[PDB]
Amino acid sequence: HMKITAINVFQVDLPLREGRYSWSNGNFVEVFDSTVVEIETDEGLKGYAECCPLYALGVRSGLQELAPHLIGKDPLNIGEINRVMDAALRGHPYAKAPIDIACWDLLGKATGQPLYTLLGGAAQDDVALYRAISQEAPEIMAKKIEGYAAEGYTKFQLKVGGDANDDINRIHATRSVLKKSDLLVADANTGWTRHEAARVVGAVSSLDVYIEQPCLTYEESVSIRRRTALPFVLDEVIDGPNTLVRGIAEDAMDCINLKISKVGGLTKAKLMRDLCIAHGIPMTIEDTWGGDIVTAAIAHLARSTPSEFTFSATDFNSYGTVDIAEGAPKRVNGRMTTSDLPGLGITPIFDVLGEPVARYS
Amino acid sequence: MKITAINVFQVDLPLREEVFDSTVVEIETDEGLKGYAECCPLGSYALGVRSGLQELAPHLIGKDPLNIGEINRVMDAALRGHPYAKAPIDIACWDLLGKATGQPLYTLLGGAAQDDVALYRAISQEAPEIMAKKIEGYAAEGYTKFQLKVGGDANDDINRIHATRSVLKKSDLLVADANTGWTRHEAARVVGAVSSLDVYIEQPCLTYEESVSIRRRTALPFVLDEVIDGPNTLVRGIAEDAMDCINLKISKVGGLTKAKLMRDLCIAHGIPMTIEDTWGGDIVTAAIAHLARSTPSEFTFSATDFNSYGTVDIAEGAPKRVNGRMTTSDLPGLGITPIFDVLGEPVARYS
Amino acid sequence: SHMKITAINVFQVDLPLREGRYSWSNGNFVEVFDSTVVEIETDEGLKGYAECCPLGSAYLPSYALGVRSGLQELAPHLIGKDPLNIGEINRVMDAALRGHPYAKAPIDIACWDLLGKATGQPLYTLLGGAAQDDVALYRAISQEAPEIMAKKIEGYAAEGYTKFQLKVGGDANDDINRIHATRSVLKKSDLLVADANTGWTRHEAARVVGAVSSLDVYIEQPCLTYEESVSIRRRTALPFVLDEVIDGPNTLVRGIAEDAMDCINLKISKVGGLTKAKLMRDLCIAHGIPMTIEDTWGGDIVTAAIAHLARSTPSEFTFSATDFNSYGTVDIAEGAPKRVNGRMTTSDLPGLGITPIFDVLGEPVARYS
Amino acid sequence: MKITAINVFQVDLPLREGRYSWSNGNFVEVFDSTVVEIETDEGLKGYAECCPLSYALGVRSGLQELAPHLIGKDPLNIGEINRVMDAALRGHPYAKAPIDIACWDLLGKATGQPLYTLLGGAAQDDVALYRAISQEAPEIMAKKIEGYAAEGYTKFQLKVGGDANDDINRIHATRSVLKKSDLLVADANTGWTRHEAARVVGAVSSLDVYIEQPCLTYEESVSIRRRTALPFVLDEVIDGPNTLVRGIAEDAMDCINLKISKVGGLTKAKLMRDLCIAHGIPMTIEDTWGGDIVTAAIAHLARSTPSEFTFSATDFNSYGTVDIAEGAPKRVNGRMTTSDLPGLGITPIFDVLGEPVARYS
Ligand SMILES: [Cl-]
Ligand SMILES: [Cl-]
Ligand SMILES: [Cl-]
Ligand SMILES: [Mg+2]
Ligand SMILES: [Mg+2]
Ligand SMILES: [Mg+2]
Ligand SMILES: [Mg+2]
Ligand SMILES: [Mg+2]
Ligand SMILES: [Mg+2]
Ligand SMILES: [Mg+2]
Ligand SMILES: [Mg+2]
Ligand SMILES: [Mg+2]
Ligand code: NI
Ligand code: NI
Repeated sequence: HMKITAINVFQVDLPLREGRYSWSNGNFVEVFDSTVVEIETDEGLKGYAECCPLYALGVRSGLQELAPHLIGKDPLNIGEINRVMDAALRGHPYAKAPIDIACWDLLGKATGQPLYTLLGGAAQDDVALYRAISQEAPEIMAKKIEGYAAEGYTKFQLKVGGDANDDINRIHATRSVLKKSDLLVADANTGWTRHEAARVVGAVSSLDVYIEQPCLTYEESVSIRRRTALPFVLDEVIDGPNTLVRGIAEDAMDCINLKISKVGGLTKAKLMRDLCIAHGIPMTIEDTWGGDIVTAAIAHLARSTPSEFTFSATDFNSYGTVDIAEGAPKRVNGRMTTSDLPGLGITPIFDVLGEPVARYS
Repeated sequence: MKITAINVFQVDLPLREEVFDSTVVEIETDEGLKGYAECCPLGSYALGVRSGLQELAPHLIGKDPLNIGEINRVMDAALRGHPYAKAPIDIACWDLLGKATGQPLYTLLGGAAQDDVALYRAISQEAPEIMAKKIEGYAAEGYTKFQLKVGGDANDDINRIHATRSVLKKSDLLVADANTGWTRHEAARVVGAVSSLDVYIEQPCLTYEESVSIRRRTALPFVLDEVIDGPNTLVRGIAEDAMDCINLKISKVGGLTKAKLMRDLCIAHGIPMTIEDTWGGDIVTAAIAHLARSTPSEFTFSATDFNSYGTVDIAEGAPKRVNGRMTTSDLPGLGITPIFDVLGEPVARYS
Repeated sequence: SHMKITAINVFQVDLPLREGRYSWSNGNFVEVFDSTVVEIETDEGLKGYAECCPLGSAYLPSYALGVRSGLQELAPHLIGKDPLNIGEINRVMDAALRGHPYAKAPIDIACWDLLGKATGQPLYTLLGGAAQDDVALYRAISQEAPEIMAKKIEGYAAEGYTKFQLKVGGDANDDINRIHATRSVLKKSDLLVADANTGWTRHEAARVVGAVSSLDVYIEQPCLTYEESVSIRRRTALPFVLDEVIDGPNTLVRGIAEDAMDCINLKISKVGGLTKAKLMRDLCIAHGIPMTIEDTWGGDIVTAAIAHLARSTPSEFTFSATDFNSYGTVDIAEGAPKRVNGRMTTSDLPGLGITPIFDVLGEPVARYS
Repeated sequence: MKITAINVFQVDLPLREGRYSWSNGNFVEVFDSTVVEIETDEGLKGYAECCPLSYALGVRSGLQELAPHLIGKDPLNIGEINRVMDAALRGHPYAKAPIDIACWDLLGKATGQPLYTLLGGAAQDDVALYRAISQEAPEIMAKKIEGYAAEGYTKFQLKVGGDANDDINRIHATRSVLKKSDLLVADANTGWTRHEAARVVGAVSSLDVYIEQPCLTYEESVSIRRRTALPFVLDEVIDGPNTLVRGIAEDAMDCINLKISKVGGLTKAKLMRDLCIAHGIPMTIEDTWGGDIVTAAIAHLARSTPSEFTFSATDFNSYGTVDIAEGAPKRVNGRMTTSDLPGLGITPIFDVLGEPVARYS
C-alpha cells in the first residue's frame, strides 16, 4: 500500500574531537564526509539512514544510479527493494546500505516497533563499547588510551597496519598502560603483507592481544591465523554470507567485525549476524564511520544480539563534535543503550543537514 | 506485552483418500491478541509434541511473545531437542508479531517475493492406465512437478521410477524420494540403474555420511531432507557440496525463525527448497505459504497445500489451491482464525 | 523360560550435596539434584534397577521431567518385551522415540541388571570381564573463587583422591586464576583437568589455553560444538579431552579419524546406556584413547554402573572414574561402591549388585503395566 | 571357575565338490581343521573350531604357545583370557580365536544362555545364506550356481581374481542364469592389480553385481572403489576395528565381510559388527572355512545381527562330508538358524575328532 515518493540526499561534515584520524597505509582524515538519506512516502512517514565511508563521492554517484529506480516502490517490502538495487548496480554497497536502512526505519515507524525487536528481539539492555585509537606515535597512542579508559571504555582497537616495527612499539606501549582486564585489539586494516604480519604477531605473542585483519586477502590472512595462537578477527575480507560461510567451514577466524554499510545494509548484516550466532562467532558490530544516525543502526543491531556474541560495538557519535539527530544512543560507563521508540528511534536535525544536494522523485 | 496463557488443542485430521493427530497451540496475551500455530507429525509422535509443550509452557508465562529471539533462547534452555514442540510456540509468536504490527507474515519474513507459489503432486504406484489418467488430470490443473515414494526393495524401486518417468511429459519434473529407506549398497544400485533418467534423488539414506556417499557417485540432481535439520547441518552440506536442493520442513527444524535463516542461506548458495512440513491442516498450510511467498521463485522448488488432502477445515482465511498453485491473503500474521467448534476444548491449559 | 517385562515403576528422589551447592559453566548451579530411579519388573519376579540424574534442581521444573516424561512415552512399548534381549529393547526404544538418551539409558542399564540377575553374573563380567580390582577416582571441583577451589582440592587430595576435574568455563580471566591456583596446591603426580563444559567461545578458549600452556593440565570440552573445539585443539600442544560432543559411536569415530582428542569422557546416561557406552569403550581401547568413566550426576545406583564399566576397562585406558555417591548426603541403595583411599571397587553380586532403599525412594511417581 | 585342561583335536574336512579353487591358482581338496576344547574344574566344557584357508600347523603351534598360560585362569573373564594371550604371543589371530570362542561357549554354559543372547540379543529368527562358487570354467560355475539356486540359495559369491578375461566371462555366465532377485558378488580375493580390476569392473558395469576385494592392499582397492558405480565390498583388508574405522571414515566400502577367526574371535568380531551396525554397513558374516562348529559360531553372530545389516552368512557344514558335532545349524531352503541351547549349542562327536593331537594341563 505504502509507496516511496521521494529520495533526498544530504551532505554533512563530521569533524573530529581529536582533529585527525589515521590508519593503515598512511591514510588520514580530518573531517569526515557523511551522507544522510531521507526516504519520503505517500503516507507521511519518512525513513532515515546515514553512510560515511573512510568514497563519499561514490556513495552519492551510486545513489544517483539507484534512487530513481526505487520511486513508486514499496519501502516495506525490503527484499524487493534490495532486489531492485542489486539488479541496478554492481557493487556500491555504500550506496545501497542507506536505502536498506531507511526502509527498516520506515518499517519500524509503520509498525510502531523499535528496530531491535524487528531485527529479532532485544537480547541485551545495553552494549559493550570499544574505542578506536588513531595511528600515531606509540607514546601518544598510550596517552589517549589512558584518557578513554578513564571515561569508562574497557575495549580498544588500535589502528596499526603501518610499519611493522612501529606497530610492535605501538602494541607494546598501549598494552602496558591498560589494566589486565581491559581488552586490546590490534587492527591492521589490511596494512601488512604476510612477512610483515608474521614479524608483528611474532613479537607480540606473549601479550594479551587480539590480531585483526592483518592482510588484504582472505588467503593471506589465513596464513597469519595459522601461525599464531592469539585470538584472531576478520573484518574487510568478510563482506557477505558466502565469504562468511567459507571462513566458518575453514576455521579462518575466532570473531568477525561486521560493518553494517560495508556489507550493504541491515538486511545483509542481520543475515551474517544470525549465521555467526549459530556458529558461536562473536562479532564487533560497527560501521565504517558516522554520526548519530550511523550509531543508532549499530546500537539496534547490537541490542538484538546476545551479549555472548557481542564482542563489542562503538559509538561514533561521541568521536565527533557535530550532532545530526536527536534521540540517538549515548554512552554511559563504556556501554551504549537505546530507547524503545519506533525504527531507529531518531529525528534528524535539518538545520545542520542543510539543503539536499540531490533530490529524486 | 506478556504471555498470560498457553492452551493446547487436539484435532483429528482425516484424509480424503488414515487419520492424523494434529495439535493446535493458542497463546494469549494481557492485551487480548492471541497467536496460533499447528504441528502434526507423521503418525505416537503427537504425544511428544504435547509432552514437549507441557515441559516448555511454564517457562513462557510472563515472557514477551514479540521478542522472538528471547522466546527461543528460553525454550532451548528449558528443553533439549523436541523441534516439533518448539516450532508451534515460535510460529504462534510470529503470528502475534503480525497481529501487533498489522503486517502479514510474508512481510515480516523479509517481504513478498512471489504472488503465488508452485505445488507438487505425489504419484501413487498403480496400474499404468490408472496412473496415466490421473496424470492427465494433474496436468490439466496446473501441476508440472511430481514425486514418487521409493526406498523399498531396490529392484522394485528401479522399476517404479522407470514406469513413472515414462508416463510423464518430457518437461515435467520427477523426484524419487527414498525417505531414508536405502542402505549404501541398495542406493548405489538404484541411482546406478536410473543414471540416464531425468530424475531427482531425494534422501536415499538415514544419515548425512551415508547420503554423501551416494552423492559422490551420482551426477543426478540430489536433494536432502531429513538430515538437514538446522542451520548448522545445512552449512556443513553447503560447504561440502552434499546436495543441489533441500526439503525444508518448518516443524522439523523448530519453527519459522530457524526456517527463515535456513531459507536465506539456501538462497545465497543457489539451493532451491521444497517448503513444507511433515503434515498438517489449515494452520500448517498458512505457515508454509507465508514462508514460500517470502522466497523467490528461483529458490522455491515447490510448497505444499496439506489442507487440500484433508476433509476437516480448522481455520478460516487459510491458503487454498487454485490451478496447481497456492497463495495467502495480506491479513495480519498468519491471516487465519481458528474454528473453535472443530478444535474442541483444550486438552491442556498453562497459565 | 522366556522372561517378559510386566511393569515399569519410576521413582523420584532428591539428592542434596555435602558441599551445599555445585556450580559449573554459564553460571549454572544446583543445590539439590532431582534423581530418577527405574525399576523394571518381570513375570519371574526378578527386577532390574537403574538411576538417571541429569544436571538440574529438584526445586525447579528441569531436565529430570524429560527423563520421566520420556519413560512415560517408552514404557508402553516395553511391556511384554524380553528384557534379556537387550539389542531388541534398544531397537524398540529407538523406534518409539527420537532422542531422549537420558530416558533410554536407565531402561538399558536396568535390562543389563536383569541379565546379570538371570545369569548369576556381575555386570563387569557381562561387559567384558574384570580388568581391575579397583579403579582410580577423580573429584569434581565446583566453580568458585580460586582460593576456595584450591582449599577444597587440598582437602580431597588429603582424603586420597589423586585426580581432579575443575569446573571452569566461566569468565576467562577467573578461569586462568582458578587453574593456576589449583595446579599449585597439587603434587606433580596428581592429574588436573580443566573442564570448561562447553563454557567458552573460541576466542575465550584461545586466551585461556595460551595462558596455561606451560602448566601440566588437561583441557576438556572448551566449546559447545565439535568444530569449535577442534579449533582449540589445533592451537594447543596440551593434552586435550572431549566429552559432551562425543555423544555416540559415530561422533567418536569422527573424532578418532580426525585426531580431535587424546582422551574422552564417557557419560553412561548421556550416550544412552551401557550398551552404547560399552561399544564406545571398546573402540577407545582399540585406538589407544583413555577414558574417564562417569555420568552427568547421581547417587549410589549411578555409582554402581560406573564402577562396573570402569572395572571392565584396563587400567591403562581408564584415565579415571568418579564416585558420585560420596558427593551427596542421601543413601539410596545397599551394596553400592564406596570409595576407600581414592579408589572404588564392586562386589561380585549379580548385575549391578545393588538393592534400593525404598524407605528413601518412597512411593513410585509412576507405574506402567 | 577355572581352566583345568585344554585339548586340541585335528580333523580332515573333505569337500562335496572334491575341490575348491580361488584367486592366484589356489585350490584345496581336503581342509585341515582344528577343534579346541577347554575343560574347567566344574566339569563344563567350551568348544571352538578354526580352519583357515600349514595355516593349520600355524594354528596348532600357536596354541602350543598360548595354552599353558591359560591353565588356572578364569575362562568367564573373556577380557583377561585375551590379555593373557596377547602378552604371550604377538598377532596370530587364528591361534587366539578358538580360545576366545571356546570361552564364549563356556560363558553361555555357565549362564544358561545361547550365544546370540550374550552377543547382543536375537535380532533374526533365521538367516540368509550365500553359496561360494569355486573358480572354474564359466559354464561350469554357471551350471553349479543353477543347482545351488534350485536348492534355495538366493545369494552367491563367485571366486574370481584369476585372469581378467576369464573373470569377465565367469561373471557374465553366472549372472545370466540367475533370477533377477538373486544377488551375485564377484569376489576377487585380492587377485587383481588395479589395471586388471579396472578392465573387469568396466566390462561388467551394466550387470547387477557387487565387487569384492579386488586387490591386495586397501589403497589399491579404494582406487577401484572410486572408479565404479557398482556396490563395493571389502574383506581381507578389514582385519580389525582399526582398519574398519579407517574404511568407514574414508568411505572405502558399502559392505564388509567379517571372518570370525581371521579377526581374532567372537569378541573382536562382535565389536566390529556393532560398529558396522552404528554406521549402516551391512556385513557378510562368515569365516575362512570350517565344519559344524565354525557354522554354529557364524549362526549365533548372524542371529544377533538385524536382517538389515546381514548381507548374508554361509553354512560351511553343507560344503563338506564329515559331521563333527551334534546340535549344529542345518540349512533349510537357503536359510539357517540355531537352537536356544546354551553357548554354541553343539556337542562334539569325539568319535570323529579322534584322540587329541595335543593336550595342556
Ligand atoms: Cl502430498
Ligand atoms: Cl531381583
Ligand atoms: Cl577356465
Ligand atoms: Mg602496508
Ligand atoms: Mg577493523
Ligand atoms: Mg482433476
Ligand atoms: Mg530399507
Ligand atoms: Mg522428502
Ligand atoms: Mg561462557
Ligand atoms: Mg566433562
Ligand atoms: Mg592376479
Ligand atoms: Mg571374500
Ligand atoms: Ni560508481
Ligand atoms: Ni520429551
